[PDB]
Amino acid sequence: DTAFVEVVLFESSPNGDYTTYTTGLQGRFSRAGATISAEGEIVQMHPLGDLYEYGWVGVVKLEQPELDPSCLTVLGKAKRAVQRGATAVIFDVSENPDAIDQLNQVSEDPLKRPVVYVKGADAVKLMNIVNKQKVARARIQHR
Amino acid sequence: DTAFVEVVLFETTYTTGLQGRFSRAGATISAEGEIVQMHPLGLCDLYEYGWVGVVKLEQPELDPSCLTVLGKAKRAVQRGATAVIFDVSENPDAIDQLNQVSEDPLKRPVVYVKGADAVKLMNIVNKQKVARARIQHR
Repeated sequence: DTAFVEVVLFESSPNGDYTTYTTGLQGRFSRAGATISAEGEIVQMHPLGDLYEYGWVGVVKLEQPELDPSCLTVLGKAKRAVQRGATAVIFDVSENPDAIDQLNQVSEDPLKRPVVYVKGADAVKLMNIVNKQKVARARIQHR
Repeated sequence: DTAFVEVVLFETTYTTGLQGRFSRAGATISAEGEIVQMHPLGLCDLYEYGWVGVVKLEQPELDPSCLTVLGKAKRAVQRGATAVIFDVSENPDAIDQLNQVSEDPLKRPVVYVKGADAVKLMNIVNKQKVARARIQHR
């Protein structure tokens, strides 16, 4: 159920040595995808509708549905991301907390990759890193 | 302690599994990254952060490496590896070295494979790149 999200910042010396910095975060695995570990470069997704090498983690901030103009539901977004090569997808569901029920509903065919949600403190934390800059890596762990 | 290694291959996407073990040289955790062939002897190349290194160890008395098995694990992590996987078929003693009661375990997993599991891994590495590993602790 619980997904431990480790966000990695890293920098290299021009002699190829890396120093990594890590910051922890919690969400939940949803029934929309599998309960397994995942790891990849973070990509902030954008609503409207391959743009990236296979293996990315998609991060989506959802908006309040009454005001949401998007075509894709939360489940539509999870599906597309995986079709387009994501190894996992993390949704921020603070604006749309019905989205959890939607992601946890009985699944006609659940995706092979993790579909995780965060909210509260842990989302502000995520979106502060997703915005601040790219080149962050997400480790999604299942304990 | 068993480590489940799923390898993703491309041409569009398909999967194929195999098993090994988590050594005490590193942690017991999951990791995932593009596979990178590590040379059986290195130094004695810069990559993107987050690769999974994979190397076949030679018999130690035939091994010209500057780096011990541990040394290759630490160096791989320094150079941005998310995990390291050793085929230890030809060096059983590498197992005892990776399992030393260690004050100094790495935060990343340091896995080893052998027998047919390893033959399957190394064949993928020898052939050509565009492979990605996911290491799971079930």
